[PDB]
Order: sequence, then structure tokens, then C-alpha cells
Amino acid sequence: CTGIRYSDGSGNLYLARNLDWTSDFGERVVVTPTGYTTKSPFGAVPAIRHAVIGMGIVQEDTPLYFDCGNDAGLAVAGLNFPGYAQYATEAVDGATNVAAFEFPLWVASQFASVDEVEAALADVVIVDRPINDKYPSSLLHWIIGDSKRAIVVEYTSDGLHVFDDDVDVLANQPGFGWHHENLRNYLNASPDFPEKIVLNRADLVPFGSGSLMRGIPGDYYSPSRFVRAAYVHAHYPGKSTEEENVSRAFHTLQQVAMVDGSAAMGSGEFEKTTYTGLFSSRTMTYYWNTYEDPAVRSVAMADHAADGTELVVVLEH
Amino acid sequence: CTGIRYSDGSGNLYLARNLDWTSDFGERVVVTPTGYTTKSPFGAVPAIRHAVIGMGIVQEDTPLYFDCGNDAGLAVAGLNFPGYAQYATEAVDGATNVAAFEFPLWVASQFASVDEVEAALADVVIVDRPINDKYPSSLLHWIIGDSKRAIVVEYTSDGLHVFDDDVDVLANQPGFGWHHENLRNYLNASPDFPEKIVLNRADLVPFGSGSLMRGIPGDYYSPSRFVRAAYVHAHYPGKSTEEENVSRAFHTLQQVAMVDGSAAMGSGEFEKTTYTGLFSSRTMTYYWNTYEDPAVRSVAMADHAADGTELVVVLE
Ligand SMILES: [Mg+2]
Ligand SMILES: [Mg+2]
Ligand SMILES: [Mg+2]
Ligand SMILES: [Mg+2]
Repeated sequence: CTGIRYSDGSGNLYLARNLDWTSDFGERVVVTPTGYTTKSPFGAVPAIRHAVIGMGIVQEDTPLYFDCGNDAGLAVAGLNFPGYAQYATEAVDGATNVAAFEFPLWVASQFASVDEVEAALADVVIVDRPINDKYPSSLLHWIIGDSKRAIVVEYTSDGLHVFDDDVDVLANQPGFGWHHENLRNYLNASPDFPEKIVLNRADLVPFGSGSLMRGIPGDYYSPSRFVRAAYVHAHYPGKSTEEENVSRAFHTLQQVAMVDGSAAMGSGEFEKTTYTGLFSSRTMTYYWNTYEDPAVRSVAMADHAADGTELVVVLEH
Repeated sequence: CTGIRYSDGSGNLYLARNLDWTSDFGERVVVTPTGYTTKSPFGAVPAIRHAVIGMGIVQEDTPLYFDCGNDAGLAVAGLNFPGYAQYATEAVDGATNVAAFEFPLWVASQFASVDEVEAALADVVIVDRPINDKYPSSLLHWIIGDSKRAIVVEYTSDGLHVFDDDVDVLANQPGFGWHHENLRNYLNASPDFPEKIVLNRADLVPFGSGSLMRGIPGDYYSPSRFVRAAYVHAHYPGKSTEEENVSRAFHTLQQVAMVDGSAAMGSGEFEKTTYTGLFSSRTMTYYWNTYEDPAVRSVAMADHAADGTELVVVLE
């Protein structure tokens, strides 16, 4: 998984991610309306304050989101983090106890800005409370963004960590602090087309574009995708239309996507980008494509009963 | 530009490329039927022996292809090669003089296999004869493929060279022999997942997939794209359906595509993958998408008169 957050300079939020996995994820577009009766194990989600749309599944009449945004311009994506994610085993009195499966629902249904979430995170404990026996708690970390900025949330063996994500990207393991320091290993990567370079007495000119981009890794390893996404995302010029900003998400994430054959897991199956999803607050719309079809599909929250009482598993797009 | 050639193990050819440029290229899907009256400046294309379909433009009622395939399972793509391409300044008496703009037309309209074009290339001189004053000869090199194999044609200051493209990919500068030798700098790149590596006394386990793919470069530089394409293309599992082989082309080329902001040209403008096109001999169809829209569009040759008499510029 790799995720990005950006804006259009006019207060609109774009948050997008690749879902990387070895097989079909079973993902569906799920709308959570304001009238839905919540099922929050520790009361962290007592009611839906903001309607939510995103990719996930429904179990026990509960939306299990992989990524989602709400009707107030805040979005969140949960990216794989096994070996580093380690949730609390029990709720803590007086804390905001959030089941791991409901954390993105908590972010999106409760708050309207990163400022609000970050303040609420001061007392948050994320608890290993599986939705049921079929689905243990996914081991994840999260990127949360509004039109202004992004934060990263990592709950590990020594507790809750919240980071200022000043590169607006996230990948997988290891922790965000490690990736951020790792950026300092690529200080000579640049899109610039250099003036002619004389090495000793050799006149060296570029073959073409990208001569100073050398060093940006192209492998599928999580630290490499973080660096490659951080570079591409930082240098992508800002856009002011919905169409160009949708195109920016899918192009940026194709730069860090995974295709068949190039990197196996321990099972021998190849990890692939199974879907790429984007939430746009400007149009209150979730866009996506899949490994099998690059055409962009979309579901608008305005097309569904966002003030209804039941979770909507969207079939039409 | 980056191009690839592959098959499905059933005799069907797939040849696809990214076109990388700083602005809109104006490209259209052009069908050249067998009844079209040619305009070959030195007679290298006296008639259309095989109908042709691909991406290009039309000038002076002449199809100027960027890439194309024919009704016999042979395809060709011209990729940018400035600084290394150098054509003959004039036609050579007694040779097969092919104008640079018509070389892909010559390949696709005349021959039915790589064997045939390779035999014919022994007498070929490629000439800097522009189509008109508005379009100088594009400086290019070509990948040519059928279901069996690919060759690379480079016409430089040393004349015509034909290479066995045993990695089935092509990028831009420098020459193919340089890139092929450069592949030997990445011998430890592998998709394999190692369970654990002991370094001194440290137990090292991968963070996840791709730990042995480290070293594959991710930058937009032409040699880097050659290496990156060679790796991805070599390791993509062979597929037997049209749908999966179409998907293979666009996923493989998205791995070496260029997006806005990441690599500037001398002008300061950013080089981007303006379109990605694929020729499929199985369905005699040209597929493509664009920087502005990733949805795959397609034109089937069967929907047009492959034995008509006029160039067809496809719209809608
Ligand atoms: Mg799927
Ligand atoms: Mg509290
Ligand atoms: Mg275009
Ligand atoms: Mg992995």
C-alpha cells in the first residue's frame, strides 16, 4: 500500500491510495449515513456526525473501511503495517478506546478537520477487538488528511504515535520516523535538466530527462515506495480542476504500483496493486480503478441516502 | 518512450509502447489499407501488401506512424533517439532507400515476419527526406516484433545496425548494445522473497515484498527505464487471454511511465507519457489510453475496409 494527500489550493481535499495484496480483496464502496445506528465496542463512535464514503466491507452490520472520506472534507486510509502495529489488548478507563477495525470510521464519522482529530487522539487507545472470528484485527497504520495537512497515526508496542506528515505520503513498514529520516538519503534527486557537467575533462550531457533523478529506487520494497512516492508527489505541479486532480492521483500512484511477477511474498504469490482509490471532497466522490481495468469508476455521495439509516453497499457506479 | 514485445504462447503478438513527450502530440489511429496508393519518395513502398493500423498522423496523404502493426502479425514502434540517430543525407543508387518518416510504414506494409524484414534490411538505407517543411525527420530507432521475436533497428553515424532484442524491450538513448551490456549491472535483482538472511549475527527479515528487487532504478533516465522495463517485462507471467494480455501491456508500461513534474527537459517543461498504445494481432486491434484518461480505448481493423483505397483517420 501507498497513500497520498494533496489539495488544489482552493480548500479541496484529495486523498488516494493503492491497495497492494496477493489476491482479490473483496472491496466494495460503502456509504455510512448519519442515521445509521452504530455498533461501537467501547462507545468511541456513538453516532455518525458526518456521512462517510469509501472502500471496505460490511461485517456484523458494521462498515470496515480500508480508506474513506466524509462530508466535511476529512479522509483516512489504513495501510498494511504488520510487524510494527501492536494494539492494546484491553480498553483503558477514561481513554477514547477505538477498536482497530473502527478507527477509520471513528476518524471520518466524528471529526471535520485534522485539528479536531489530532486533539482527540491525545486520549486515544486503539484496542485489538476483532469484529468477529473470521476477521482478526488488521495490522495497520493510518494517514489522515484534510485540505490543509496530513498526519500519520501508528500504534505500536510503546503506544500511540502521531506524526506531522510533511511529505503527504505513506507506505508500509517500518515506522514513519524511520522513513522520514530515510528521505535525507536522497538529497541529490531532482527533476532539473542540468547545465553541462565537466567531470575532470569529460563533457557530460544528459541522455535526456531524468539525469538528476538518479538514485530514486524503483523496487517494490516499502521504504523504496515511500521515497519514490515522496519524490513524485512533492514535484507534481498543483492543479485547480477536478479532472486534473483525479488524473494526478492515479498517475502518482501508478508510479508506486505493483504489477504481476515483480515481487513475491513468502507464499510465492506476487503482490499486486489490486485497486487504487481516491476520495475528493470537492465533488464528495470516491473514484477508483482496479488491476483488471484502469478505467476510473466513481460513486458520488449525493447519489445515495447519506441521511438514511442503513449502511449502503453500493452496486451501481 | 519505452516499448515491449511479447506473445501468448499461441502465436499471437503484442507490441506496446509509451510515447513520452512534453506536450500534446496530436496522435490519431490511422488505418492504411491494401488499396491505398502510396507516396514513397524512393519507391521503397510501391504498394501496401499488408493492411496497417497504429498511432500516427497524416501529412500529404501519407501515414506517418509512431507505432503500428499489420494484418500478418508484424508490428513496429519508433522511439525517440536524438543525438544517436543519424540518417543518410541522400538516397543511395541501388539500395532500398526508405525515408525516415516511412520506415514503420515500410516495415508493416511490406513484410509478414521478422525473418522477412531482417533479410530485407541488408540493403536498406534510411534517408533524411522530410515529409514536408513543417515536419523534419524525427530522430528515432525502432523495435520490430512478431509472435516469435523482436529486433531493434538503429541507424547511426555507423550506418544500419540490427540487434537481437532478447529482452524484448526498448527505450531511448544510448544504443542498444550499451543497454544490453548495462543489464549485467543488475544480476542480483529478483522478485524472490527471502525468509531470513543472517548478516554477521543480525537476523535480517524483509519488511515485505521486493527486498531482492533493490537496485532496480526508479528514475526517468532512458538507461534506467530500459533496465526497469527489462526486469518487469521478463518477470511478468505469460497470459493466454486477450484481456489479461491487454492488461499486461498497460501495467508493464505504467511501471516505466513519466508523470508531471518528475523530469524536466532542457526547455523546463516536464516529459510525460502522453499516450500508451498496444497492437494485438490476435484481435487485429489497436488499444490505447492517454495521460488524461487511463480507460483503454480500441479500434478494430475489422471495423474498417482493410482493402479500401483511402487512409482512414479514426475518430470517436
Ligand atoms: Mg477487485
Ligand atoms: Mg476520553
Ligand atoms: Mg494526447
Ligand atoms: Mg509487502
